[PDB]
Amino acid sequence: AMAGVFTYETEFTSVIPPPRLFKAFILDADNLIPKIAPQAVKCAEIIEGDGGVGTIKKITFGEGSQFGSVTHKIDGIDKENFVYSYSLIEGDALSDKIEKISYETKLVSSSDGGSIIKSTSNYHTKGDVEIKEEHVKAGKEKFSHLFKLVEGYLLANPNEYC
Repeated sequence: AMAGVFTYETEFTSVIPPPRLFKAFILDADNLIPKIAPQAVKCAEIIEGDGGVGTIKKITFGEGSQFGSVTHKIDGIDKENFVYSYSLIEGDALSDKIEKISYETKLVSSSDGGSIIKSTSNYHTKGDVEIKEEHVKAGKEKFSHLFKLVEGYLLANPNEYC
């Protein structure tokens, strides 16, 4: 019955500055990503709410993740600060031990004109805590692969998301 939070933070960088990344990778994710990378994401569907805080959306993956799915609740969005926070409320990463995972994606500017893409994962734990580096890294790599696809597209299509 011990409740705790395990926090993991990772970053990487992009030549694309925060406004363009946020508009595409975050704000237009539901339309952009299945169009760009159908094998990753088949579709995204709002179950409830209008797009703000409290919205509940289900993401159905493509073949790359066996047409599985996740359901997310939007926790916050701070468009001027390029910050998006959401919680996993259904998915394979939940378990008896892990009741919820709360995330933040924050885009920070660098003085070279680029972005730092920061990802924070907060695992809400119950009982004994057993969190494996392998599962955390697999998560990290799935995020970055997906991000890199969107980045690829934006570089190839410089008129979109201006």
